[PDB]
Amino acid sequence: SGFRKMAFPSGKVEGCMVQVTCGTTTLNGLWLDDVVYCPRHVICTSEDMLNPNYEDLLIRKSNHNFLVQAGNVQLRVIGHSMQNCVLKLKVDTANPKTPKYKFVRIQPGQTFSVLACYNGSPSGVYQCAMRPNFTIKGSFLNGSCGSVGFNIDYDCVSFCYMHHMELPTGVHAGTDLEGNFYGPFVDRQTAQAAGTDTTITVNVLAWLYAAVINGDRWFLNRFTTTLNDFNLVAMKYNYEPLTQDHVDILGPLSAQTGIAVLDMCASLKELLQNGMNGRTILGSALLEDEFTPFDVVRQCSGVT
Amino acid sequence: SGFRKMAFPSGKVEGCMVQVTCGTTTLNGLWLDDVVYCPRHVICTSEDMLNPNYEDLLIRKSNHNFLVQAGNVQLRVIGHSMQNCVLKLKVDTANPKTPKYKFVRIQPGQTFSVLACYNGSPSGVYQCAMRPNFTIKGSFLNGSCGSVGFNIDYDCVSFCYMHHMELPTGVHAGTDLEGNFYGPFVDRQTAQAAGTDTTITVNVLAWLYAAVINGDRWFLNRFTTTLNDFNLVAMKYNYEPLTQDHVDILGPLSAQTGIAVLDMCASLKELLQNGMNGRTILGSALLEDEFTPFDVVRQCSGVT
Ligand SMILES: N#Cc1cncc(NC(=O)Cc2cccnc2)c1
Ligand SMILES: N#Cc1cncc(NC(=O)Cc2cccnc2)c1
Repeated sequence: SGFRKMAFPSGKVEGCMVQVTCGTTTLNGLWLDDVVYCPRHVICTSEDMLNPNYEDLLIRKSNHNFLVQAGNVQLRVIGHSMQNCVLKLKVDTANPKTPKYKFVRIQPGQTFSVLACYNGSPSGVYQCAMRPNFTIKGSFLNGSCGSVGFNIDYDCVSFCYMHHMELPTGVHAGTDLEGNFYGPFVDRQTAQAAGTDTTITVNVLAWLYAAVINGDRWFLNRFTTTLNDFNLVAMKYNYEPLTQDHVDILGPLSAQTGIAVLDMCASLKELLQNGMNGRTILGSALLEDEFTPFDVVRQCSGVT
Repeated sequence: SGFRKMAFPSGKVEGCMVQVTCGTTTLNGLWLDDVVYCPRHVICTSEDMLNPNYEDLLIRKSNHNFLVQAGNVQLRVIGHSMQNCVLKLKVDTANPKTPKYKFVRIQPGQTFSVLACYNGSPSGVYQCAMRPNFTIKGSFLNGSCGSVGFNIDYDCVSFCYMHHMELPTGVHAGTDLEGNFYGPFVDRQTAQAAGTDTTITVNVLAWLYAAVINGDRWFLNRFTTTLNDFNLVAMKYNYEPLTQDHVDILGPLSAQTGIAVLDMCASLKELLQNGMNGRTILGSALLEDEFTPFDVVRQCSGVT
């Protein structure tokens, strides 16, 4: 028992972290096979970041201008290319610690672990979620760019995020491993505001099921509701609308606890209308939306 | 910016995890050099756990009865001994992935990362704290015993916890790497109640400084207090008494923000007396006590 914001073991990702330097700019890179992936703004000076033309900036760069260090040793760069907002630096050595991996573009509401890195070295690991406004609420300082977000299925690492920037609001924006930004963000030092941060409803419901499994049952009520009635409440509280797909994915949690999804929705509805009244659920005084139904099942069953 | 419950990168610890089987009981072990450390209740059957005599139970066990598997390969056990509540299984091969390590017994209030494991395989990593009642609020299921808690200084892993049990209250109890339990717990299937769970005051104060650094300043007030006045409030709210040692360790955070420690104590006092009034601090609706002053500085400066 007990429920924690748990990250995947980071070992397979630590073995992929390198340092990329271009001129006076140093950030993190991800070395998989003979390719090093990093944000393209590594070629920029703070003056360039105001309005950068990456195609023109890259013309003045050769393979020898990209310095890639893996731990203590230097990698030889034999190729360089730009794919959307990431640079792919072909090196002459395959990473001997390359795990089985995939590049996946996640949907908003999905969760992932972040391995925060500085100068190619890992500093920490934490669990995150791609928000419905396509930002992440991470913990990154200057130098953390190139840090990656990922998921793990037994021995396969699915890379889903690469950190590029921090918005003036303290929230973070980044790309998938093909260099496409999540959301409308551009890799430019220009004011970019994030849209409405809505609550991931299916994840809060998954977390209420995790609380029921762990003994926290005070919020269970004698009521039920419908998808349309629940969504009227969800809209009012800036919650994501619940669909039959969401109900379907909550099926195993509903089966394990014997609490129908629409019944759990009615508990959530009352919690939204009345608040927690000074109580806590899984040691939290607010409704947690950064655990997917998959995360709850995984943690509650011990998937390694 | 951003502040997260961040765990240390787990790679160095993943390379130490093995599976230990004795009879029909399987739990986790920690392989460092030529020694495998695991909870001694691995020699018990569920019948034995009611009232076990480990010295008598160990008499019926030989080196060949302890099965140690590292990944997919079997380790040869050439020695076995009991040190307090852990078994040390001498194996014929030194772990080639043994990092620089220490065994440290932590004080209550101190934090550590846990690598939850099942059948010698890591499932997840999370940040934890040794509570003042010597329990941890972890996330462990049956099979997680032998999972370890640790801290990391550059390349050195300080092992501080080994998980042994879950109390009927859903909180966890365990030992240091010399087999001594934290708190008064015994490795027996007998009802053991934890004492009062008090709040780690110096850690809440460290977290208020992290919130000030990250932009959350609403709780800052026009007041100050004294150590004796603050502690009258702290006692009333089951908070740990604050000492000059605590004030001393908050010195770098006080210097960085320019907010005197006693001033931050007065903000904490008002937060305790008035509550958050529906507001949040670092995305939390309660006062977080599982970040030490060291954790705040580390995360806010990017120590790798
Ligand atoms: N793409 C892009 C891009 C555009 N403008 C500025 C930057 N730089 C940062 O945001 C650095 C930073 C600072 C704190 C946390 N995470 C990152 C990058
Ligand atoms: N020492 C000891 C000891 C005494 N009595 C019972 C056990 N077993 C467990 O608590 C197994 C377990 C279950 C869930 C989470 N963590 C562990 C061990």
